[PDB]
Amino acid sequence: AEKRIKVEKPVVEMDGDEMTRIIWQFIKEKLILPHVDVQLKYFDLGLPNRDQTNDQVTIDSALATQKYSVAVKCATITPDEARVEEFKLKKMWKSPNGTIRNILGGTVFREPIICKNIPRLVPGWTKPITIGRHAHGDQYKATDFVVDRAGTFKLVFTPKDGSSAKEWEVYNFPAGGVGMGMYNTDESISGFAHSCFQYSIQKKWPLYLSTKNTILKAYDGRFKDIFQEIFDKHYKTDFDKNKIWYEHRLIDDMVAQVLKSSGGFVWACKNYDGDVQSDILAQGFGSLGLMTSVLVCPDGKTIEAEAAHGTVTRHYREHQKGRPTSTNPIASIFAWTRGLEHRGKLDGNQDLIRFAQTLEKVCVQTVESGAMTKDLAGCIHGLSNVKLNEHFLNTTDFLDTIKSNLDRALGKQLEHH
Amino acid sequence: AEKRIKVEKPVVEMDGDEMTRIIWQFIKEKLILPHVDVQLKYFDLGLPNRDQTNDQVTIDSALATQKYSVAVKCATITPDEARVEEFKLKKMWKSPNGTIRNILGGTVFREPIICKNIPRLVPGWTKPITIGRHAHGDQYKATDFVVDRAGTFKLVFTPKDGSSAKEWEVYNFPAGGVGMGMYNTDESISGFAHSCFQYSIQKKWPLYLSTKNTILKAYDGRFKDIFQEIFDKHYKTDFDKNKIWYEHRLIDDMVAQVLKSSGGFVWACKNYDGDVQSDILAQGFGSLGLMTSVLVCPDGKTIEAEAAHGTVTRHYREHQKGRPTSTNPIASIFAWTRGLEHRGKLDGNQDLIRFAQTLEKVCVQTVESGAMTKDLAGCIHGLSNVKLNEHFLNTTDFLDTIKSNLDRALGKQLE
Ligand SMILES: [Mg+2]
Ligand SMILES: [Mg+2]
Repeated sequence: AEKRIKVEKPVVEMDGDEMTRIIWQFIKEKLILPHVDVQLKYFDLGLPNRDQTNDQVTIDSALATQKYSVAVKCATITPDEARVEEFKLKKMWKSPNGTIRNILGGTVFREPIICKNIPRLVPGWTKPITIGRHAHGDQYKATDFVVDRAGTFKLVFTPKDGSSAKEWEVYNFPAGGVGMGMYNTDESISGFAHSCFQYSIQKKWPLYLSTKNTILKAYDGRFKDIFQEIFDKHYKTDFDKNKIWYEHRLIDDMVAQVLKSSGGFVWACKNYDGDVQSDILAQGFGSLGLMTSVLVCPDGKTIEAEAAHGTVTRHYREHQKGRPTSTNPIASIFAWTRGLEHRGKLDGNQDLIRFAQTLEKVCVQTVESGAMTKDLAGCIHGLSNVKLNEHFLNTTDFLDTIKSNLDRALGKQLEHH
Repeated sequence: AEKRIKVEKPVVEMDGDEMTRIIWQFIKEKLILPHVDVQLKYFDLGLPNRDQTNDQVTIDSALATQKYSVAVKCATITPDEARVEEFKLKKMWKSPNGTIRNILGGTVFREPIICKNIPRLVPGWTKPITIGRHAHGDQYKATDFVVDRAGTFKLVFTPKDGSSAKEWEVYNFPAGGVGMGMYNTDESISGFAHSCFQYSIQKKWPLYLSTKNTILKAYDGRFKDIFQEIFDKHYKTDFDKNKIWYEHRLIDDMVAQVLKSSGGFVWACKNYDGDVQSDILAQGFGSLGLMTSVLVCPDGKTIEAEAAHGTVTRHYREHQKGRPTSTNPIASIFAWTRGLEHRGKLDGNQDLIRFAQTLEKVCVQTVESGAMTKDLAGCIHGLSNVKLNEHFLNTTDFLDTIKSNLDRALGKQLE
């Protein structure tokens, strides 16, 4: 290609774990840095460094993302019991996404990456669906415990001004059990709502906020109340103007509608439902690998693009020994592209935005032309009916095909001006 | 059946609301009692009577279910803001299904009804899938509240044996917000697990418990642990004998893995997940109306077979104005059959069991042959390519067709 595109402001990079960390490197080397001059603020969120720093690098990386307004994040391991044994960890550390999302706040938007030849497990979904997952609070900022004896679990609220304290007896445990408490601010639900309406306007689509307000009257009612209050006060005229609507729905009614519908709408979820229902969407549209994830913070400027799927552990065992693999890198690629795309919007850099979009176009077209990794070929032909270099190809070979197609596609650009 | 089938012990009947209430008494009058002599213990759980009794009749029906060990429940209204204006209720009463499940406890087993002519929205699922929803606790017995000003929200556990009281600060509120707290006992999780393992063995299918124990390490971890403890102590040897397995899984891995698979397993969900994921299975397998729902208590004897779908109001307004409707009653019929089928198995009554099966086989065959309601027609032809008395029948007509086919099927049996 020509001279590299000069990016004025920096971009935070959060490095990942095991096999997603290796393809992360090959993406920077072959696709990003050859075409883009960018100042990269590095943070290693790999599990070894998190252990060494005591999960402090996770906090510092989030604070850096607040400062420079853009981050890109590779996939990381949230450690279980076996991982503490393997990595010799001093503590079973909490989810780094949880720590970051709590600090930044806002709304995780998730939508599928549409490859026209990839078959859908849900034939009904002709148009694409976007989830707006609430990034803060609920189960991901909870306080849970085990009860080993008889006792009285209660909630207590002590006002700051000094008026008398309120109390609620949750349960008198007769013997052993478990208990937990969670929360959410009005502020975070407001910023969550603003994000979902504004995205619903920009997309020219309707919005649906699912809750379970019939059971949790005070808690889930506050979601429905704040959404309806903001809709009718700010975006009522704009939805009517654009031939679209906002509605609430019951969560168990909603998941039936979605599976039955043709699609083509925004779907606002609470924190927990966003996690569960977005992995249904992804898999229904074709594959877990084909999905984006962009945490849009309430301030309007800040984002954290990231790899949707988890780390590929079994494929990492092969790369240690020096053997080939076939791991789909497209999620990691799109995390980079959406990071640069938003970097460009913030600075008015038109070349950077068009580069990002061109790379997204290429990744799709490459798969559409029958060049793909094993997991995507398994969607088409069946998982045990595919040969090496015939139906699918290796991970670095697939990246080399994208590298090649990117240069070709960038060749058709500028030459016609 | 010139003489009816006698039933030694009683059955509890919980009457419902609006349109299902109408088709409930249709089923009682012309489908059940003509062929079965069964002493029913009537409890009206309609919303007007629940207001009359301060939701006490709801409790009374549960205590009756404990005594006689079988219940059948029509669909009821969980009232919202709009219902308190309409019915002029004194208080916005809580869910009667919530109140009953809390008192009885156990595992709500939900599985689809397979009609071969109905298409599935998930082509992958060749074989059927049974969810085992946990009946008790979690969000359904939660204390939740709104926060109007700044303050410190904390939890407190005060041991009864006089040991040290523990406290956890949850959050220090700057502005307003919301907070809640919930619980679950170890005994509830045991009976839940046992019920799931016994059903998984009797089906000869593998079991999968799903949790989010990476995040809620203590709470969801307790489920993972108790299931695994009970498996290895009691059931591992019988699972191995029938070529089946138990496995834990992460919830967001499970929902992907289920949709990808071709079914044929038992899926043990927690209380909240079972509510949501059962509607995905139902809708995906064909339609919300083609779903059974049987609460199976920890003791093994007691059950409560309920109507899965809600009491759809759209159609009830047409009925009140004289016009015909097209609601699917098959759910409500299966509530009866599964009640009677269990009533028969408890008492050793082979005739009652055969009858219950015959009616289920009739409901399926009736749809498979061609006769069906509007919503089941819409699954095949689409919702706006359907003709009244061509592609579908009325609610009244459909029930008379089932009554006819039941009588002819029963009339063929005696030979
Ligand atoms: Mg996930
Ligand atoms: Mg439900």
